[PDB]
Amino acid sequence: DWPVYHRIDGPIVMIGFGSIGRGTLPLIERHFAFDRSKLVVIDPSDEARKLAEARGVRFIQQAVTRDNYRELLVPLLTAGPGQGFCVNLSVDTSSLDIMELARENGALYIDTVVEPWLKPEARSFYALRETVLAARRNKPGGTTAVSCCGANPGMVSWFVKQALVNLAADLGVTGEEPTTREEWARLAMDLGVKGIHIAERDTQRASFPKPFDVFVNTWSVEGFVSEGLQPAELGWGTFERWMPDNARGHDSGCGAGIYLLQPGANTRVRSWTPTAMAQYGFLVTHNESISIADFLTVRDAAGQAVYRPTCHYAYHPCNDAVLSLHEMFGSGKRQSDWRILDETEIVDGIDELGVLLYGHGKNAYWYGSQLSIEETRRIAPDQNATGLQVSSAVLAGMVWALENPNAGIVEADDLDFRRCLEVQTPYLGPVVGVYTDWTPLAGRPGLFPEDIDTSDPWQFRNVLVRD
Amino acid sequence: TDWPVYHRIDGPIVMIGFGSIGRGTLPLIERHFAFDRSKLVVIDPSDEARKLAEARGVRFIQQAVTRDNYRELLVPLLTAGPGQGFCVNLSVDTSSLDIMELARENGALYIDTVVEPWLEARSFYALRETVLAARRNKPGGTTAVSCCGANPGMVSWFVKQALVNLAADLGVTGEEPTTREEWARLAMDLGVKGIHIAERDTQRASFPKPFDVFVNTWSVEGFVSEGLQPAELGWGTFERWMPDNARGHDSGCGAGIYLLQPGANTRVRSWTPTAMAQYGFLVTHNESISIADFLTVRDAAGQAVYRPTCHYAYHPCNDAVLSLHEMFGSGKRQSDWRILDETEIVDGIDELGVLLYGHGKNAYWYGSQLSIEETRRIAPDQNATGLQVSSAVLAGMVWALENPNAGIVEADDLDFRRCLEVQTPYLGPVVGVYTDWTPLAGRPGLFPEDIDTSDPWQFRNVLVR
Ligand SMILES: NC(=O)c1ccc[n+]([C@@H]2O[C@H](COP(=O)([O-])OP(=O)(O)OC[C@H]3O[C@@H](n4cnc5c(N)ncnc54)[C@H](O)[C@@H]3O)[C@@H](O)[C@H]2O)c1
Ligand SMILES: NC(=O)c1ccc[n+]([C@@H]2O[C@H](COP(=O)([O-])OP(=O)(O)OC[C@H]3O[C@@H](n4cnc5c(N)ncnc54)[C@H](O)[C@@H]3O)[C@@H](O)[C@H]2O)c1
Repeated sequence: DWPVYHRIDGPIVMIGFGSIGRGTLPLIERHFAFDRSKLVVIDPSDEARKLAEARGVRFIQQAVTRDNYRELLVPLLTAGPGQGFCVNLSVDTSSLDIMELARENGALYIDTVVEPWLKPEARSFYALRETVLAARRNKPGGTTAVSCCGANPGMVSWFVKQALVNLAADLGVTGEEPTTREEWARLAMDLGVKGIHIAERDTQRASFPKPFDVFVNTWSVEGFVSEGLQPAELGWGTFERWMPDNARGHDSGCGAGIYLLQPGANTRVRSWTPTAMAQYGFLVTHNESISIADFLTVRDAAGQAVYRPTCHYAYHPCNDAVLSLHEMFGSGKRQSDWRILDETEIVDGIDELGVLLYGHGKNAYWYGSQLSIEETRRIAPDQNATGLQVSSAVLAGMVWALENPNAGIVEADDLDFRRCLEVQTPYLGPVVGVYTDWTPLAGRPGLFPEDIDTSDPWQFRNVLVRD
Repeated sequence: TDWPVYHRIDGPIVMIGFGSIGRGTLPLIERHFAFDRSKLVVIDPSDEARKLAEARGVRFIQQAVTRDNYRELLVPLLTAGPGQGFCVNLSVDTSSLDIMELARENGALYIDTVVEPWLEARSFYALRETVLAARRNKPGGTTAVSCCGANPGMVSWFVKQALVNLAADLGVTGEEPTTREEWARLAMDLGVKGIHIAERDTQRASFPKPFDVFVNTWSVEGFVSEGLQPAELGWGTFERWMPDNARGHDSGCGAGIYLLQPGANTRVRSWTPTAMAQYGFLVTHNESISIADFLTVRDAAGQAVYRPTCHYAYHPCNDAVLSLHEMFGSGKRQSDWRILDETEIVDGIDELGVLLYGHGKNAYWYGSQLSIEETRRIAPDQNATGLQVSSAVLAGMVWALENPNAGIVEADDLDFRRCLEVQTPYLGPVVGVYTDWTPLAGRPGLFPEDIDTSDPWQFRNVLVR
């Protein structure tokens, strides 16, 4: 008795049918009523074609490009009878161009990342996010288009809101539950949240040993590698007193971010999750690092920022992905082959994904999901635990967009977090909040001299591994 | 067609330590030397070791050798007679130097695979200097072989064989050095700027990596101990840059520096034939100093005018790479550890060789590609890592029996051709391979880097920063 939330009265166009598309389609078929013959999947690959053929859904085997996207998508988006829904789960395509095409033709839109069509300041996820904010300022309101609504970016934005609420109660901080951005930002400031890690540990383990010269991951290899080779990026908090010599800022935009002139997936930070305890994460650039820091910014009269939390990814991927990164960076080039772990090839593990709020009176608080592969297989087909946290987030954003179809261009930080979590929670396994006394200065200084800041344990000076 | 018996041992054989290396060495000692079986006795404090020794039918004393008991224990055991005994030290937590000097005082031959203290001045440079000082204070005497495992040990022989091969491959004939100075000049004359001990262990386990367990193919305690020490290397005369946290030594042979950071968290760019380009870890090792020292050329005023860089570039097995990521990421040793047994290894090799670079053919790798499959067919109770070590101990023991009045010697002092003659049946494919790879391959990339394009093998380019 799965809930059928709404009818979709027009076409459903899924761009891309990889690990996430394969996990999202069965949720779309499960939770929405629609004209089955109006669903169409667009993907250039033959692996995708035969999978889509098995489910008997329309398949167009093409790569969407700058040259063909208009003539290819417009007739599909406007086929009626009612409002269609564009579900973009691809690599190598312009999120912004397809988003704007969907809007000007009255189709709803959702994606999980801002990327361009197939100089570090440009190409950064900060600049790409800025193109979306600019589009929203150019065409306020209108048809809803949800930008970056997967597990992270996406779900973690809702975890941050629930975490702040939990910290307010546990810290005896009194007041209404915020309902505006300005009020959320001030609540973060009042609780004394210096920064936030997106703190993730994937423990899914494969049934086969790691093959030589093969990159292995639990989701897009092409996407992860592309993101990991880009400069490390973070939302930059007002409490930070030090940045590295190779750090750089942005001349325009919301002003919430810096980047480092080194690749994110070869940049380690000291972080913590409940199952891993103290661990290394990689500082891989991500939309929510900027969007969450921007969302929680408090400005004064003259528009200057007086409070902003640090925010960045601290990603420990699966063991095979750690080995794949060691191999790739040590060889100096991409492996000649890659594979994504299928649920049939995973013997055990979880995708532990949450937000670690630190700097407040209880030191540090981690809130998020501990979804296991065994739980995943029980409640959803064709995906591993990583995929289901992403695919269920897309499902939640689609429900929200159907109930709020004229909200304009919106980020995950703009959605009603309680409604989105109500949709997603049946697919998240244990969702828990845990306090810890761990700090980045645990056990330090040790035998060797280090350039640490002992006045404040959570300074980025102390978090960043400086090899 | 049967195994060669190289020598009779006419006195007690005392094996100190029965971990992964001792377990692999005991069957080779039994196989290749003649002696009354009751002359051999193993000393180790571990219950696990005791049960295995019982199953192999050897005498076993369950005791830790310490500063307080080693004289009471080892002197009676090593002098039981009727002739000269052999102390085979394959332990952790014991003083190599103190046991070595005790064996020599009592006329027993000695061999070990590392210089360790009893459970600047704790560096492998300084530990090596105490052995050199012992040799100066007592020249001659009964042979004691220091640091004769796979690395340090065998790799010193590979360096010699590689220098001769480089000369031959250039058309230089009649190049057979006999003295230390002649070996150093050969390296200088061929233009060898440096040497990596370049290793890639591809042995894979039949079980996934357990959380909060350190996994390795040889000593976990020994590997973590070394890996947490400052990175150390022999420092070449061609080097024009060193990190800000590098430090030298006020005394000793002068061949070394160290970095104020743990070696097992220090990455260097390197290369092996099976790995191609890879990261290695710059773990401190005796041979990094001893080989650079051995190959040093001095002017009349006694200052070094030529010396090669030399250091470890170790890519351990996949589970050990994960184990180091976990250990350094948590800031503490895992609650448990295990060494992979040959029955737990599904496939792989231990590719261990020397990478000589800077000469006219850019880079030359020489060494062993021993597989776990071959290991099982030719020697019991060990994986491929263990067999490279145990067979090197075998070779050093043969040399010591054949040269019993040579005093304290390093692997660099032994007859390398004789030692490789004994060891090679256990090394699988032993190959030399040239490559055009350099540390500047593919660089600069997208990001600014402080590199030296005039000299791609500078440590400035090798060290990952
Ligand atoms: N926000 C999050 O939490 C999150 C999580 C995982 C993935 N993602 C993103 O979602 C996307 C999908 O990831 P995945 O694991 O499914 O990747 P994947 O590599 O498994 O699949 C990508 C698919 O896109 C297809 N494709 C390539 N070029 C195309 C084009 N020009 N037009 C249409 N399709 C094309 C490929 O054939 C492939 O089937 C990626 O962009 C990734 O960055 C976001
Ligand atoms: N040169 C090389 O190539 C090379 C290679 C591998 C190992 N090693 C060295 O060889 C030694 C043994 O390696 P391993 O893999 O067998 O290690 P291991 O950790 O498997 O075994 C060490 C053994 O020493 C025993 N021991 C501990 N304290 C003792 C004491 N006080 N007296 C006697 N025995 C004691 C332990 O019970 C254990 O059985 C280490 O010192 C290691 O660094 C050298």
